[PDB]
Amino acid sequence: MAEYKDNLLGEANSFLEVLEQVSHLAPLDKPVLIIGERGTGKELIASRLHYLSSRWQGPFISLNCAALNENLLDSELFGHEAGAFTGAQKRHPGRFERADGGTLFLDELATAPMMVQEKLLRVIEYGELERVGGSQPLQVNVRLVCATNADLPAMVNEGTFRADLLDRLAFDVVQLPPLRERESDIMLMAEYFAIQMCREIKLPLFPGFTERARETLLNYRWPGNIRELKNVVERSVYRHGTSDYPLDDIIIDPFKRR
DNA sequence: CCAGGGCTGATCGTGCAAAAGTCGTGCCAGCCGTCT
Ligand SMILES: Nc1ncnc2c1ncn2[C@@H]1O[C@H](COP(=O)(O)OP(=O)(O)O)[C@@H](O)[C@H]1O
Repeated sequence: MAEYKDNLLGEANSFLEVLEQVSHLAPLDKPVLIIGERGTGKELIASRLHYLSSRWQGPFISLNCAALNENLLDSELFGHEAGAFTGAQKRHPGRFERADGGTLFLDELATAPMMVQEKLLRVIEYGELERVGGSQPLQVNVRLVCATNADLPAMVNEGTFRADLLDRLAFDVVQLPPLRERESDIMLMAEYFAIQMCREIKLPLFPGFTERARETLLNYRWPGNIRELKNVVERSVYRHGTSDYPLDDIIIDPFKRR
């Protein structure tokens, strides 16, 4: 029941809500999903579901479902008790076996390949996985949480991603709102970042913010968000490179040439 | 004076696979027994 807390940083009255919705499902062991756009602050949330569960005792391995080897998929996922180096006592590890009693994080689910998608399937609800070799398969108790920024329904129409896997996985999908829509925690997010930032670049103390600064930073549709705010602020700050006069200028894109 | 961290050394490991070798049986050439 212990709470990690970390950096909730939400003053949205909709991030509050976001925290509230996930909290109810934290105890739950059902498959879940997390959906975010290019700038959504979702990695913390996957941890905030498992951080808040009874099985908070469990290990929280989270694989990157996009980078696995096509060829080693069978081995990587399951693993083979015989290990290596002959009569060696060292046993093979495994993917799904190394997450019993703890939440498993799957990322880039939409991007995950057809071989991976078919391979998932059949292990999601059955609970039995058999390592290459042998005649015995052992049930694992593993909690599926999936984070994706891509739109699943469109993928289903295309046929690129199997429809059944998506349907079976996550009864409830958490909704994350874009930053242009928070619109409120920027005064707060922006300072927090900048405050960190001052010690990473080794300044003492923030100068302060011009009103204009805040006219620009409110006023913009912020394409691929949050992370975006950090970048707009972190650069702009190191840019300025001092602590006499307050911060006066922020650049949205360091592309434009001048 | 007692507990925590580092580091060295002590310990466990008789097989998998690649190429050379043998195996059995067939194909064909050359000698020899016998009838016409
Ligand atoms: N509520 C928050 N509190 C603190 N930091 C946040 C929050 N939301 C976003 N961030 C910052 O923005 C980044 C979000 O990246 P991430 O969630 O990994 O993107 P994605 O979910 O698209 O992979 C993090 O590195 C984090 O520092």
